[PDB]
Amino acid sequence: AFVGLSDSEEKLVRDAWAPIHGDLQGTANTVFYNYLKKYPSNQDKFETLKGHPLDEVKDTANFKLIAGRIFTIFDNCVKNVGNDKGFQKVIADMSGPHVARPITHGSYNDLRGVIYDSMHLDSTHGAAWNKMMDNFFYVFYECLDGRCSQFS
Ligand code: HEM
Ligand SMILES: [Cl-]
Ligand SMILES: [Cl-]
Ligand SMILES: [Cl-]
Ligand SMILES: [Cl-]
Ligand SMILES: [Cl-]
Repeated sequence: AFVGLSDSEEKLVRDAWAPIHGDLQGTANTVFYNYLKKYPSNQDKFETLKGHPLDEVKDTANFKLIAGRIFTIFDNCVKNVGNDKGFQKVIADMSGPHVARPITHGSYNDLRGVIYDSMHLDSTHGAAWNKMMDNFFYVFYECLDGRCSQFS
């Protein structure tokens, strides 16, 4: 279920994200690369990347666009962390493009974990971050299951 964050938890999330917020595209490029490398089945899901070596596509425009758009969504979720409707809306809007797609929960969760590992958070900040991401996934998966308009 969706579980709101306190004012203090919101602050924790914003602080946890600040290093990424301040280097958003550069972090996105690295994290997205590490994700595709560690979990090689996922590159094929990206039609613009499909059929080429990872190391061939990593410094291309299409690759950086994809990495950037994932991170832009999380940056906006963080923006909206103190507004559950606003937060849900960011997710609602990005969910439609995924609904029809053959992407497993495993794949999305593997990406969440690459992000987590990259942030090297202490347990206090990690707890708050995971509250947010649990909300993120709750909303996203409700929307993938065709129960998106409950957030409207
Ligand atoms: C969970 C965090 C994710 C976020 C924030 C996110 C965000 C986005 C955004 C903003 C778009 C652009 C809308 C469009 O042009 O279609 C998009 C499209 C898409 N995403 Fe995601 N995404 C996530 C996870 C994933 C994962 C894990 C995969 C594949 C393993 C994936 C595969 C795709 C594909 C195939 C498209 C369609 C456009 C395209 O062909 O690339 N997404 N995503
Ligand atoms: Cl894999
Ligand atoms: Cl490869
Ligand atoms: Cl994506
Ligand atoms: Cl607000
Ligand atoms: Cl920390």
